[PDB]
Amino acid sequence: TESLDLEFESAYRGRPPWSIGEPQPELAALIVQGKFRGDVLDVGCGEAAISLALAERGHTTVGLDLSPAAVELARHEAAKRGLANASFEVADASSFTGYDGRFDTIVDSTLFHSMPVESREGYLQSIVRAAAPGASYFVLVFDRAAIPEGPINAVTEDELRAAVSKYWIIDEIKPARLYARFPAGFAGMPALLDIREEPNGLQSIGGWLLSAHLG
Ligand SMILES: Nc1ncnc2c1ncn2[C@@H]1O[C@H](CSCC[C@H](N)C(=O)O)[C@@H](O)[C@H]1O
Ligand SMILES: O=c1[nH]cc(O)c2ccccc12
Ligand code: NA
Ligand code: NA
Ligand code: NA
Repeated sequence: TESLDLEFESAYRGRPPWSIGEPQPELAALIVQGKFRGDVLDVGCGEAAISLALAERGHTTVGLDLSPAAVELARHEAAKRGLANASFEVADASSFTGYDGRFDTIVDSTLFHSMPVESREGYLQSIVRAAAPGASYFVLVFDRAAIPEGPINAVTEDELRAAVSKYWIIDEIKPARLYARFPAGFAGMPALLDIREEPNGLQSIGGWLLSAHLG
């Protein structure tokens, strides 16, 4: 068995490197292409920068996270922005109900590798249950070539395709960057991970961007 529940709750209570204060750039590029339609589910939402950006762009949004501290943070930023159309709830992405056929777009911003491999089927069944016909699904996930076997369940391209294609029609899988703001000396000196330094004091690690739709 494995569980990261306590770690995520502690990180949110205190800032997490992944809470970059904006949607992940790879996902913001899909938003500007018009790929996010209707009601949006931000699954494993964390502080929910992408929900909040979509709720500013006319969408009704729902963010789900297993961490109560993440949900508090997302609600607190929605309050600062006066955003009545963004809502958040504590829920397990691998086993949630209450949204049958609701969402036209479901976005997984780095939740995928944050649950055990054995929870993926339940998670994929749960988001399909919450999806309206023809819904789009976008996943940003770490690459197993960058993140090893351990607490994080990063994926190879073939592994990701095999898991998701059982439930969705895949349109594209391509290499992507996952951005973060890491502390100085993160993962050692020399570093044990390949962390790319980016402009604006950000960093990135290799991943995959998957685009799919309900068949
Ligand atoms: N089973 C599960 N159900 C729901 N959320 C989960 C979960 N397992 C992990 N999470 C959440 O998945 C998130 C991964 S970190 C990414 C958070 C956010 N999407 C962003 O891009 O900033 C965490 O907030 C963690 O609490
Ligand atoms: O899941 C993660 N754990 C710890 C990190 O610092 C991190 C940084 C970026 C993205 C994801 C993660
Ligand atoms: Na939009
Ligand atoms: Na988890
Ligand atoms: Na690219």
